[PDB]
Amino acid sequence: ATPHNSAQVGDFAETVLMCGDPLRAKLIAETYLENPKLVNNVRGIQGYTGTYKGKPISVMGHGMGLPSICIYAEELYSTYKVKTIIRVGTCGAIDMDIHTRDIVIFTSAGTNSKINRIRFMDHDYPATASFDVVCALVDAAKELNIPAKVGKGFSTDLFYNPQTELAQLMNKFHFLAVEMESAGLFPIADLYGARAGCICTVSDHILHHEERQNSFQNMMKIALEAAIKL
Amino acid sequence: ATPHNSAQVGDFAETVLMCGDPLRAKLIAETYLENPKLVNNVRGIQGYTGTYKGKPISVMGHGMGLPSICIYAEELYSTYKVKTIIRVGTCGAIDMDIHTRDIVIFTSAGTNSKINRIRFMDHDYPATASFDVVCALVDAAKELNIPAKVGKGFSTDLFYNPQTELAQLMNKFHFLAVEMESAGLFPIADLYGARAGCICTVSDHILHHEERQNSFQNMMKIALEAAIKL
Amino acid sequence: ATPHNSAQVGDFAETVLMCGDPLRAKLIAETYLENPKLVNNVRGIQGYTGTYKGKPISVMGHGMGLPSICIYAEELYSTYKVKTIIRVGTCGAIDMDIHTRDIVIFTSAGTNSKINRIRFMDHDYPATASFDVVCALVDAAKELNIPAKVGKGFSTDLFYNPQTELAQLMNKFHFLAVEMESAGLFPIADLYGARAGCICTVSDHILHHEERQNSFQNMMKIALEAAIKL
Amino acid sequence: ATPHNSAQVGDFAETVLMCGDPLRAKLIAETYLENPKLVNNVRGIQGYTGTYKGKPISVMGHGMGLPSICIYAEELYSTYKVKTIIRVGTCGAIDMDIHTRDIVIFTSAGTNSKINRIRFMDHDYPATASFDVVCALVDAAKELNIPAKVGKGFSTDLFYNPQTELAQLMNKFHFLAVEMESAGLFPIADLYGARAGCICTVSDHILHHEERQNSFQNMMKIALEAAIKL
Amino acid sequence: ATPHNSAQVGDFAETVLMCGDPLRAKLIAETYLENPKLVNNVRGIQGYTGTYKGKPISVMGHGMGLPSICIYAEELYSTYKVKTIIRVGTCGAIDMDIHTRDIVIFTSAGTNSKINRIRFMDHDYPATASFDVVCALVDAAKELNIPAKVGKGFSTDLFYNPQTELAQLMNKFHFLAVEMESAGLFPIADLYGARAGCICTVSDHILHHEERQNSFQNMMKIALEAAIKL
Amino acid sequence: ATPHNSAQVGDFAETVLMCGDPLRAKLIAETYLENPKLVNNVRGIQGYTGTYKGKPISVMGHGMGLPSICIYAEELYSTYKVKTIIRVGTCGAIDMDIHTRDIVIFTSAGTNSKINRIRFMDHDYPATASFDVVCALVDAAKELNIPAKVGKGFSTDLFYNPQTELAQLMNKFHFLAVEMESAGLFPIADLYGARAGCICTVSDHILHHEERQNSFQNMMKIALEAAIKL
Ligand SMILES: O=c1[nH]cnc2c1ncn2[C@H]1C[C@H](O)[C@@H](CO)O1
Ligand SMILES: O=c1[nH]cnc2c1ncn2[C@H]1C[C@H](O)[C@@H](CO)O1
Ligand SMILES: O=c1[nH]cnc2c1ncn2[C@H]1C[C@H](O)[C@@H](CO)O1
Ligand SMILES: O=c1[nH]cnc2c1ncn2[C@H]1C[C@H](O)[C@@H](CO)O1
Ligand SMILES: O=c1[nH]cnc2c1ncn2[C@H]1C[C@H](O)[C@@H](CO)O1
Ligand SMILES: O=c1[nH]cnc2c1ncn2[C@H]1C[C@H](O)[C@@H](CO)O1
Repeated sequence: ATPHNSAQVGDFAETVLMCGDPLRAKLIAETYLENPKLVNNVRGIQGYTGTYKGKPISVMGHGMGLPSICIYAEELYSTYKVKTIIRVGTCGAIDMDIHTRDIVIFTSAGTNSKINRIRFMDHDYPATASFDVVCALVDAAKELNIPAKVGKGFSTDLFYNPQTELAQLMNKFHFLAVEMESAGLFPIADLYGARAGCICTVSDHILHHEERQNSFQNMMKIALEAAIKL
Repeated sequence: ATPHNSAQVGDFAETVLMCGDPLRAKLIAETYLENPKLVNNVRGIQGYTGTYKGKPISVMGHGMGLPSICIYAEELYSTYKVKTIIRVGTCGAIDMDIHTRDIVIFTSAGTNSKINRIRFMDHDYPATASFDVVCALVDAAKELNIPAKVGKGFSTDLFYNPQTELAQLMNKFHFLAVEMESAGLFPIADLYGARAGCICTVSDHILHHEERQNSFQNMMKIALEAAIKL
Repeated sequence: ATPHNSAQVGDFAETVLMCGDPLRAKLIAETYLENPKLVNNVRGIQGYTGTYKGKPISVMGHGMGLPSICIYAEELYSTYKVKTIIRVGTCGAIDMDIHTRDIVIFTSAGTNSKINRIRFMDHDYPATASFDVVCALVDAAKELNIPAKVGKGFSTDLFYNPQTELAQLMNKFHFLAVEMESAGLFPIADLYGARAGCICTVSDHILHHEERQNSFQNMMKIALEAAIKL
Repeated sequence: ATPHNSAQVGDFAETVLMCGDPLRAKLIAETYLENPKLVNNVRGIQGYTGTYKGKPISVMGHGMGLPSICIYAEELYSTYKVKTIIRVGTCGAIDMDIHTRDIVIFTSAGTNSKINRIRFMDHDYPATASFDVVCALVDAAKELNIPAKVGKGFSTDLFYNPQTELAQLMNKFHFLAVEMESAGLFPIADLYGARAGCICTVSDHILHHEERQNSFQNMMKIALEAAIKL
Repeated sequence: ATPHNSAQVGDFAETVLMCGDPLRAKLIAETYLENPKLVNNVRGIQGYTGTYKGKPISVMGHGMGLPSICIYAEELYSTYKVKTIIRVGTCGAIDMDIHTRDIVIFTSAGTNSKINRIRFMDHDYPATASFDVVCALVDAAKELNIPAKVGKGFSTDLFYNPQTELAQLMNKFHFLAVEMESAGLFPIADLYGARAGCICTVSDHILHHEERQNSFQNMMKIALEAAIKL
Repeated sequence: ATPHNSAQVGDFAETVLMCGDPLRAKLIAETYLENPKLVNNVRGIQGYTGTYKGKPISVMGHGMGLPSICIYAEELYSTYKVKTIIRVGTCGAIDMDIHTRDIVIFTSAGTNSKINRIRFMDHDYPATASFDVVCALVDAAKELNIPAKVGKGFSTDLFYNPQTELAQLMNKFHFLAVEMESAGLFPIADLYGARAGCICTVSDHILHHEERQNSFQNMMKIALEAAIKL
């Protein structure tokens, strides 16, 4: 159907969970979904569709970086008529009060990318997560009683950031963590009148040096339960 | 104490409601607060402090524009040790599905201002409202059962915007309304580890031409009740 | 007539003096004008119109910041057919050779705002004061024999500026003082084929720590006399 | 060794061919290399190392987008001491004189990304391919007598570009094709005193609508032969 | 003494008139100066020094463009201790009310160059002509009774401007004419605590199609007389 | 024919060598060309046309800076139907491994100018030298067996650069030298479907302090021989 997806309209559920690592998306499909079927593996992206508690749901990788997730997200909403995309994954803590293994739910994401300025006449677009998804993710966290921090995320274009002062500036403004897709995902969902959200498990801290499965599995429970709520 | 506030530390409540119109802040203090006392009138800003349901609360004008509310907000958090600032006021609808008299709760605010780029090393800062305040405002709206739309706001530097195409671009991305302070307020609260939020009543629509008291009074109920919740 | 002015065309004189502080504009109207009449008090802006030496003249507040004065200035030229706007007020000295209580006449104003780049296809717009107004202000200063410094001003969006190095950079380039409106005012006057100028009394120095009525009253004499000359 | 590579220093050859599609890198390793060994499959990236005409050589995917290839390229030069990286892949024709199935060798790449401005104090960095690699690629093309077009490439952050006029602007300036990594790759090689180049087969034209294996296999011959020359 | 000037400190007068055309500077030195001596001809720049009404004065070419005049102006103030530089020359009318052969005195100059943003922390620097020089030029014009228009100039980096809409935008904001140096000259003078100004004769109109010696000679009279006044 | 060229179509050869210094272009015409004829001296630009080894060739100055060479280059390609322009001249070494008297051939040029962003919708245009000209220049260097360094150049708008850190940043990225025109020249050639290149002799090093005729004459041999090859 598309240059990056061999599946046809209907092969994907209206709700898709996406992580950067394709092997992780496969693991997720084999571990949490019932009767998972590979609906798209163009570029080894591992796109699956199965069911969770009887409801249809798809999991697929989205590569690293805004440009990558932008291709997939726009194709999903536009062609496969997906309604909700929840980015699930890892991130790097910024805030001194955030620690490795913590789970973070993004209210929004800042970025050093130029993409949003391009789509928004060179102004400040607030890459905001859909309030419905933020609420579903937080309620799930409350119902499951899993501690989660809610706040600003930062989607960097530079994993290895030359601007070494940025980290501290972000800590001062209390950005929770850093990943590489949210800022791109959120605006695309707005454009298509759809929904997007993000939840991550801190795999490491960037301002200092600091069982990792429990954290990840807990995050998955939240994302999955929130998917059912939506 | 400051160049724009004659009051002393302690004269302001930890929660302050702010609107652009100083005469409106006076009206609010005389109408909803018990035993309101003028604590600051430098520049006729009408800063009052009284009580709502027994709890301390202050209301004060903040002028129009990011530069203005930036002066007041930073002085409040920094010097008067304020903890929560809720901007209450009017705005201009953008989205075709938003109508005059609707009440809007900002999850965040975009802007054509350069302020945030200055504070954030020329990158994209997501001026996001404090999740606590967004939730308090939404719960209040639910408890009072007052219909309210939650979503992106836009803080413009140009009430009379030369870029006439922007309005439609914003409608496409589904920005709810336009005001002139939120984008400045939110980041300052982050810097001080404090909280900020915004709720507005649409006084007019910018994409087409379309009792106004009820809407305003309803918005006030939400803001006041949410203040108690925080 | 407008969202920020209740007055009707003709209520304002062709020459309007504006300061940020509305209470100051009221003081000015009561102190220097004969038979002052409140023609607009929307948002407590204190818009008055009286006469000076028999000629019609109006005084009105303009709030703090480019966004604010932009609303008022554009409405004045456009709707109320005003011809000349002279910003009168206070500012913060930058140049080491400028001292508190000095009077400064802006030839132009630089800015960290994005407004002019928005109106000028992202290029460098030289926010220049109208030569007629600069001359009238300087002749008035010469005729009254009141020492006044003429030169560059700077309109900041950030009263509390994060970029602490800027102050010294500006001293090196010899910017006289800092305020928050001139850069916005001047271009709007150009667009409407009208005139704008600015004169301020240094209320404090930003690079070091350093009767204030005389300075202010002297500035008023210059502005008033210059208004008659125009 | 790194967050995206499980291999150890020495597992990679000093010359690495990279394409976006991981399944393509696997195909390449199985088709053109002798005794290929999987040295890194973190995130299913398919990193192989075998030999071509007796010389060591590695092939690995790099995902789509500058942010992605930036992570891999910097890790390769920095940690695995790689010396030459040749991006091999597909692209979209821009120039009216370029047709589907044509092979293009980039002299350099333009971009709408902000990455290089971040690394280069907000100025214009000319993402240029290493002259050694351009020459090796062109000589290989001449020796094999395979028609190839040499010129400017463009690395976009937006596969689905909102700025629809850009395509024509690029045709006017004669940009050959569009991909999503070169502009990021080239500067990183400069920083590490290493080499980078790019050769692509046009899989489609973006300005109009227009056996594909021959073109791809021919491109591979050029890249492989050029690798031996370096 | 410098890479672009063979003269030594003292060879130049404290006041230097500069035009783009070196042959014009030679003509000026031979026509208006008494006992002109070639003090610098590096790059055929035609730097002369003679006397006007007994006072020392130098004339020298400055090439076309901000980068060019920036080299010369900075060397003059810095090394040759020059105090005043008056750019004399031609320009292209923008404003519909300005006609070919009109004489224009710049109060300031806007620009599409990036130079000033580089020197001014990426903010808006108002390239303003020294008030002393503007006054001297205008008084000279009044005393000689030669009609001259005073206002904004524009220093373009692109004589052949791709942005064809800019011309009309500038007419709307009432920019008088276009040249290629003023915006660069003015800030350099500020930095050195020196003075700079500009006066030009419109050689053509850019918005429509419309003895040229009289205009030029009149401009020279003004510049020369103003030089004596300074 | 043009505002800067008195010559008529046909007076210029299809290949033109340009240097900043007009006196240098004259020297070149008198030293290396047979029967040189002055075809254009507007602004003392010294435009000559003669023959080298029987083939027509022109030499002309282009002033200093992108704005200057942009005027000349565009007029040459557009009006005088020139096909190839080779900038010949001096530059300042950046890279620690480059020494005074070295000859450098630009593959491309970076810049702090805004010109290319203006012509390229505010994106990153890679000012790249025409591959044909780079090859001709390098082959000539090889055939003449004259050591020459090939790589990135940098065209600055500020000979006296305020950003003192830039020099080191450029050394880190291995920019060879600095001049003031290449970045402007290359894109113009692309637009006209013509060719441009650059070769310079390092006249000094900017990072430290370090017969100059031999170097210059050698560079000329390369440029001249390369002209014949094209
Ligand atoms: O610390 C991090 N910085 C940037 N990205 C991170 C970090 N931790 C996890 N990620 C995510 C972003 C990409 O999807 C990938 C980069 O390793 O994994
Ligand atoms: O439509 C609007 N555009 C911009 N600002 C608006 C609009 N409606 C209300 N406001 C707010 C922003 C300022 O505080 C003031 C401008 O009239 O009132
Ligand atoms: O020092 C100053 N910085 C910025 N603005 C100033 C300063 N002094 C006076 N002002 C003016 C600008 C605004 O109108 C208001 C800010 O206090 O008063
Ligand atoms: O036409 C294209 N536009 C952008 N990227 C392209 C095009 N054709 C191939 N590519 C490359 C860039 C990415 O690596 C991926 C996008 O499909 O494949
Ligand atoms: O119309 C014009 N546009 C740009 N520059 C102009 C114009 N008229 C005169 N000039 C000046 C600027 C340069 O010094 C040179 C360009 O021809 O002469
Ligand atoms: O070191 C240099 N910096 C900038 N430009 C240079 C340098 N060396 C030579 N040039 C060239 C650029 C201009 O054409 C002129 C400046 O002196 O000569």
